[PDB]
Amino acid sequence: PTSSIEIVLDKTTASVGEIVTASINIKNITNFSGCQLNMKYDPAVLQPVTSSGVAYTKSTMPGAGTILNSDFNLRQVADNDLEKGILNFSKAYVSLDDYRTAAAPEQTGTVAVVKFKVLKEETSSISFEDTTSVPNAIDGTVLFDWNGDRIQSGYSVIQPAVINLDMIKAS
Ligand SMILES: [Cl-]
Ligand SMILES: [Cl-]
Ligand SMILES: [Cl-]
Repeated sequence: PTSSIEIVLDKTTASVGEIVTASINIKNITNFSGCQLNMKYDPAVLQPVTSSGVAYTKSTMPGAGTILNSDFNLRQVADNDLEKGILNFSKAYVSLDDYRTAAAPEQTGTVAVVKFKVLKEETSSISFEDTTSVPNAIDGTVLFDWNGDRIQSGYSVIQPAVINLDMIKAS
């Protein structure tokens, strides 16, 4: 019965050069159809890379998750500031009439994945953040329902995800 979006890492600790996979997971978001998210990371410490290993550019979209994967004319766009460590992206179904008719809303799952290469062994956070670009954000998140309306209330935003609180580093 708790509704949430969370940044979930596959690793708590990661050595230099390792990949840390950040899964953006929703739970119990009624009639979910899409989102706009604004993620922040420290670009001295982590570098976003595709599932093929290639560095994100200013336009690279996060990787696919386990939901938002159906042929409802998905619209995906990203704008990333790699110097500041900001990933702003939107992923949403457009063919909403058809999605509603299928009557099987994607309320729980991984909306997207962002992989990060560890540049430096330092405790660091992957967060969602409010931004002047997204006046409707709730802690950097905008969730949509299958009528195309924002889901304006009733969910937690569980973030930041922290890597390397503990480190394998002799000291
Ligand atoms: Cl679907
Ligand atoms: Cl909102
Ligand atoms: Cl929202």
